[PDB]
Amino acid sequence: KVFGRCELAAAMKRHGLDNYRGYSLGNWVCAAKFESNFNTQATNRNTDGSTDYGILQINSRWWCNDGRTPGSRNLCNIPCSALLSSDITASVNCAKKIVSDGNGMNAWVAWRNRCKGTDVQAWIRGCRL
Ligand code: NA
Repeated sequence: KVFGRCELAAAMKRHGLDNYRGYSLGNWVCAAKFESNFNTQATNRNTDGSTDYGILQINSRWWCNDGRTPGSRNLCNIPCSALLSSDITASVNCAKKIVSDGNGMNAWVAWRNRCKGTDVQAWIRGCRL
């Protein structure tokens, strides 16, 4: 399931992301756009033994358990399966932890390299949330 941009924006806002730890809603929609093109089923399996999962491409080396990633670390305390739902509950809850347990949204390579320093509110203005 791909989300439409404004549908996702509304869902993210209704899960508390608009201005979360200083990141306006547009940051999160932009991150999703460039991490996964809004695809809840996106998966990127890596040579280090980790995999990036779901709409925010959260990486299994640190944040979720998929039963096979070296170190078996799970800082969001979720199965990586929960990051592949059209239910964004786990992706949102885990993203909040990531931003609190580190150097903010720099955890997301696509945010850092595509969304940072831009007018990220462009991604949500037309939704009028
Ligand atoms: Na893991």
